[PDB]
Parts: sequence; C-alpha cells; structure tokens
Amino acid sequence: NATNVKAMKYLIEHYFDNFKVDSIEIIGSGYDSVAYLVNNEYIFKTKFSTNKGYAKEKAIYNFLNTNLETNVKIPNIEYSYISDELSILGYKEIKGTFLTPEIYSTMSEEEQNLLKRDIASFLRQMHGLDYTDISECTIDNKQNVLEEYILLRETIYNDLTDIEKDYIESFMERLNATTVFEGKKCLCHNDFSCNHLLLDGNNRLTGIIDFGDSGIIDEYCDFIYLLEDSEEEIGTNFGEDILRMYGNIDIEKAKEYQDIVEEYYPIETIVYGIKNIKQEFIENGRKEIYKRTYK
Ligand SMILES: NC[C@@H]1O[C@H](O[C@H]2[C@@H](O)[C@H](O[C@@H]3[C@@H](O)[C@H](N)C[C@H](N)[C@H]3O[C@H]3O[C@H](CN)[C@@H](O)[C@H](O)[C@H]3N)O[C@@H]2CO)[C@H](N)[C@@H](O)[C@@H]1O
Ligand SMILES: Nc1nc2c(ncn2[C@@H]2O[C@H](COP(=O)(O)OP(=O)(O)NP(=O)(O)O)[C@@H](O)[C@H]2O)c(=O)[nH]1
Ligand SMILES: [Mg+2]
Ligand SMILES: [Mg+2]
Repeated sequence: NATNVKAMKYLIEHYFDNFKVDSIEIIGSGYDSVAYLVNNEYIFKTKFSTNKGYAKEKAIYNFLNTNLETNVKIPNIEYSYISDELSILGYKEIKGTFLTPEIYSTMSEEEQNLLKRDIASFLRQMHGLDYTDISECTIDNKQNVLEEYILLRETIYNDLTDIEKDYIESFMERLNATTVFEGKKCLCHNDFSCNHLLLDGNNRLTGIIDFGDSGIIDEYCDFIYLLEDSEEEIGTNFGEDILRMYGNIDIEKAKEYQDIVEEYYPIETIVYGIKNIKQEFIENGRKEIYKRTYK
C-alpha cells in the first residue's frame, strides 16, 4: 500500500506540472490497472502498458461530454498522460453511492421504478447518438471471438481434454447459428454493471463511470449485466423492466445475447491467460468448464 502510493504520487506530480498531492489512497484496482483517490477530490486511473488503451477511453469521455445532454454525471478528463509504457487519466470524483443488490432491495417500489427509468433514459440517449465523430471506435464481438478461437487452435487447443474441446466447439456451433449480431449497432458503455452506477441521497441515478470498454457495438451489449442473475447484480427482472421502459428492442434476443456471452466467459478467461502468459487464468477457465458441464 505505502509504496505503490508513493510512486504514483511521484508520477502524478512529475507529469502534471503544478499538481500537488496532499493525499492519495488506492480506491480500486483491476488485474492490470490501479485507481487512486487523490486529495479526496480526484480520481486517477493508471495503467502500465498491457495489451492496450487509455487513449480510446479518453476520446470517449471527450466525445460524450461534448454531445450528451443529460443530468447524469460522467468522468470529465482534466489530466491525461498517454504513452506506450504508462497511461494516466485524472478527473473529479463523482460523488455518490454505488448501486448494489442490498441497496436496491431496501428501495420502495417507486424508488426502484424511478431508477429503472433513469437508466433506460440514459441508455436511450447514449445509444441514440450520432457516432460519426468517434467512428473508429468500432467493436465486432463475433469477429473477436473467431480470432480468439484461432489463437486457441494455434496454441493450446490440442492439449485440452475432450470435455473442454466439446464445450468450446459447442459454443462455436452456437455462435455460428445465432442472429443476435445482425441487429442495431450503436455507441454502448459495454461494461454496464451496477458497480459502475452511482446513486444520490434519494436513490436516483446521479452518475456513471468506467467507459473504458465503450465502443460502437450491438445495442444488446448494454443489457448483459442488467439481465444477469448473480450475487453481484440485481437480477433478470431488473433488466427486463428496463428493456420494457427502453422500448423498441427484442427482449428475447437481448437475453440470448447475454446467455451467449455468459457461455463464452470461461473461454475468454482461457484466452486472456494465453495472451498475457498467465497459467493461472488458463487453469481457472478450464476448471470453470468442468463446473458448468456438471451443473
Ligand atoms: N476486466 C476485463 C474487462 O471486462 C470484460 O471482461 C470481464 C467480463 O467478461 C466478465 O466480468 C464481468 C464484468 O466485466 C462486469 N462489469 C461485472 C460482471 N458481474 C462480470 O461478470 C462475470 O464475472 C462474474 C463474477 N466475477 C460472474 O458472476 C459472471 O457470470 C461473469 N460473466 O469477466 C471479465 C473479468 O471479470 C471484457 N471482456 C474485457 O475485454 C475487459 O478488459
Ligand atoms: N465514487 C467514485 N468512484 C469512482 C469514480 N471513478 C472511479 N471510481 C472508483 O474506482 C474504481 C475503479 O474505477 P474504474 O473506472 O471502474 O476502473 P477499472 O475497472 O478498475 N480499470 P479499467 O477500466 O482500466 O479495467 C471504481 O470501482 C470505483 O470504486 C468516480 O468518479 N466516483
Ligand atoms: Mg471498472
Ligand atoms: Mg474499466
């Protein structure tokens, strides 16, 4: 804790000429990024060159702060340093409380409705943007999967068990037959889970964070976690109601999209291990396949 902080404090003061760090703590971290709360006021997201990166995420905040009309707050980048080896983004902390299942379950039916409407409204407004000015930020999930499958075949596929091969081939057979990638494309948050949603003191949606995976992609993408059944998310009904409020979207296909992405998760986990040379992820993903096969 103590050492990571000193180094990042040094980097921040070094790259941002007249920035003075009076206080700094770790507020979150991914597997290859670390985020810091600085002076109790600024968030600094940092990364040391991975498979990235923060350049796109920055272009997206910039695009959205220009074009979104909404009361919902999102990061607004005041500081950035972007290089092959290091990336830093700084912005003012959005104040509020993160949505969780526990909190949601204490809200009145009406409070829940208003939150749902708030979310549907935000997504409607974002998905409706003319994305010409950010048109290079496209993402083809189907193609990505096909490329990832090829990487598997080039690396470890022949060393997998039959059970693991059957799981993978069965998924690919499903990927080939589905129609859920042939629909509307638009700008999506693309990691729209409740740990990125902030509430104000009335339990209304006040902010949204981490547009780091955002891009022009299937409209169905932004409902993947809203429809998820798990300890981390609220539940399938929450996503269903939001889809109804959002309107003009095939709910059964959104679910199919979500179900396919869930099926893919162990393979994605394996592929991450291969790409980043981390055996731990290769083994986790393979083990998850056995757990899914025996449910
Ligand atoms: N940090 C990875 C970033 O997000 C995605 O990957 C993540 C995504 O697939 C999946 O993680 C997603 C998050 O993401 C999302 N924001 C919350 C959601 N509950 C979680 O869900 C996943 O993990 C849950 C528990 N743990 C499981 O219960 C759930 O079944 C599973 N789909 O697993 C990956 C790591 O958890 C992108 N594919 C990747 O390109 C990008 O770099
Ligand atoms: N309250 C608050 N927390 C924030 C804000 N910005 C980031 N965070 C916190 O910092 C954590 C990490 O920020 P996030 O953008 O999700 O980055 P990440 O997923 O960890 N990194 P990456 O997007 O590169 O995979 C979030 O879970 C949340 O705790 C903000 O504006 N307000
Ligand atoms: Mg995040
Ligand atoms: Mg992120």
